[PDB]
Amino acid sequence: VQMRTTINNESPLLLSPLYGNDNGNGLWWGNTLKGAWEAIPEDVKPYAAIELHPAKVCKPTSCIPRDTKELREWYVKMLEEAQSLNIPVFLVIMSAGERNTVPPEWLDEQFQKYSVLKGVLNIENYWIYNNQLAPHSAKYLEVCAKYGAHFIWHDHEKWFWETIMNDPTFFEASQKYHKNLVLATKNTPIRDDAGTDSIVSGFWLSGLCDNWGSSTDTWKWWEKHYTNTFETGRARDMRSYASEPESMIAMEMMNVYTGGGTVYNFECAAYTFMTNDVPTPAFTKGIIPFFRHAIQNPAPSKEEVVNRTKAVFWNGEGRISSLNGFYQGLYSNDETMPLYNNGRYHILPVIHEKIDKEKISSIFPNAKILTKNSEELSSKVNYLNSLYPKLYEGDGYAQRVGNSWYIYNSNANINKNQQVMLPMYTNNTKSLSLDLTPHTYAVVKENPNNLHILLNNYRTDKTAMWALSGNFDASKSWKKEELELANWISKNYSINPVDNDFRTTTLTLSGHTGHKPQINISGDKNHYTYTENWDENTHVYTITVNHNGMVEMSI
Repeated sequence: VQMRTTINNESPLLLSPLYGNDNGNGLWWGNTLKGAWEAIPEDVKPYAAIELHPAKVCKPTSCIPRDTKELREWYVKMLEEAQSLNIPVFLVIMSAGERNTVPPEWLDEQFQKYSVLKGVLNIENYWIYNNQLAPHSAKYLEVCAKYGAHFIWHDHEKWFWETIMNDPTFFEASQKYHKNLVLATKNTPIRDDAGTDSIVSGFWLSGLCDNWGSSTDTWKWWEKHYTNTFETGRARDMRSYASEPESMIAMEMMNVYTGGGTVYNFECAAYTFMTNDVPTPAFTKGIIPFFRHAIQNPAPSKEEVVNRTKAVFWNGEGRISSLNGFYQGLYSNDETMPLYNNGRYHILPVIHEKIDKEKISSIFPNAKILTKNSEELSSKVNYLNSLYPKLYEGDGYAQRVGNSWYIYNSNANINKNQQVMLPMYTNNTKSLSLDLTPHTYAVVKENPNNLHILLNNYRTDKTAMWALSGNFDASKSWKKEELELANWISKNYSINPVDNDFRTTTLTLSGHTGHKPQINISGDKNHYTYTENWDENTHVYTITVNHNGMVEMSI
């Protein structure tokens, strides 16, 4: 059977979600299916699909998809509309512990009837686990495999993922139907961010799913009690989910991309996608630019990830869920939030206990296998440092990925700059330094005879939204107050974004071989300025870029 969607490093997948209303045209946030697909740029469409979440159609609880006549009617309504418009869709059929979801036979019928039906999603169970979720998922995965479709499971936490893959039914189904399975993170619950990346990407490296990825959830900002950027002492509300910096959404995608991930999903869609069929700046200037990067520059392949791996942690003699400082001193000081401090070790794979040690040796013949009982963990950092050399200086995040550096400022909600000094691997220049304000990322690619540099620091000022009068408490999710916020977004944030405050990224090329570089530079229109400086004696070129948005250069 031919796959309904081609998903791999050369063909990643962007999911954009719509939500059922038990009223009106059947969709929340003023959106339509036609408008959702209109929002997807033409170059992105071959690598995109629309997620259909029944949301308020579900009864008794919004978003919990208990099988009902109204649920099936809604799925069919949306399938009919998508088929008429040739829009690729995935249905959310499992969430939040629901045991009585649509029958596999019903899903089988829908695959037969609708060529636009590309697969299904199970989303969010870490707070409401039960022993039916893994077996039910296994049965739906089998149906997916019959039709060349994908089963996409978004979930989180070390103990949780350990538990799922210990299920004999799901472990067996994963081994058979890995082609049709995508396992993915969902960092809403502000715990275990580093461990979850390690385990989920570890499943992919272990051959249990052919793709992994993420649901990048701006509700984390609300969970943290954060408000306007850098602000303390204000009560959280729904405006918090519209307050994670736009470029920081892209930095979360970078963690997935550089780890070999290939599937990207997002919440909360009022901020991250569209309201009233008007796409948001977080979508157009945050998610889309990074996803375009991922289309144009394939992520590391499985074999590239295997070959750069110097050590793995195997859960076979005690599990990573029982080592709650593991990532301290290595690359995450704070597993409640997604940003990494250090790129030196990449994402360190965690291999599940159900994979035999002999199999690990087979997959990673050159890697050290660490376990909880490894003597070396008595000096964990020194030992891993003996395997992964130090590649740069400074306090920013930098990761070497083939012939590129992937870089960001790792401060989520503290207004402090970071610097990196990056040795270079070609004689285009000897070293490259960056001074980066918060919510700035960079990618530097070394071609044989030029450097290509991407900068992006896009962050709108959220002050206006936070200044509004009204009740926007999260208790009004799925109610009129939430729609008021969505309406305001469509007329303020999305059409007059407050994005004219520029911040400075300073790029210094030391030992740039020839004479004054002649730069080729472009960027978001009206959103950058720059000054150049060349020292002919020291062969140092400096470009000072003042920007709020994307800037690209070839040197």
